[PDB]
Amino acid sequence: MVLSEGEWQLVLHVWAKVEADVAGHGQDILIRLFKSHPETLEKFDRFKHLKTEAEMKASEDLKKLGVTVLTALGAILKKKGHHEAELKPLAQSHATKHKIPIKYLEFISEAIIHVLHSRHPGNFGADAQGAMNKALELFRKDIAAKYKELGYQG
Ligand code: HEM
Repeated sequence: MVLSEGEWQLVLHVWAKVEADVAGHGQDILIRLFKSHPETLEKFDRFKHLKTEAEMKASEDLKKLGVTVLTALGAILKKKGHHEAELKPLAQSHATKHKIPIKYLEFISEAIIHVLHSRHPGNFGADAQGAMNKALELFRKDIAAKYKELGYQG
């Protein structure tokens, strides 16, 4: 697929608001993901013991990972589709070390859209959400193709 410039503008305009507080957005998203799809928590050896949202909110490590995850995603979105290099090491570790199925990337994509929708309603109307969804679908489609070359496709 290919986004237009206008669509990228809508995606990078709401992302600039996320970047004003990357750790808080990273916490919200990861907790929204673990609450909605608890099975995903299991993939995190360091955090699967967390039992409640209060514990999750208090975890320093969880917050640090949230910032790592959003910072990588931001770097990929800022490429505007030219993200082959950035996707290579990401695909290799998620397909070979962590083993994250494509279905779980669809789950965090839903959590990202849920959190932008509640924290940035003014900059995340229907056109901006459709553009963000297209951008994450592009990201998933290119990651799934890399998974396949790497021998995992999950
Ligand atoms: C927006 C999509 C995502 C991005 C951009 C992303 C990015 C990252 C990055 C940059 C790291 C650290 C370096 C490396 O291990 O590659 C990481 C680690 C990891 N990610 Fe992802 N990730 C995403 C989705 C997920 C999903 C959906 C899961 C599980 C449901 C997941 C599981 C993990 C695990 C288990 C680690 C290692 C954590 C630790 O340090 O112990 N990631 N991810």
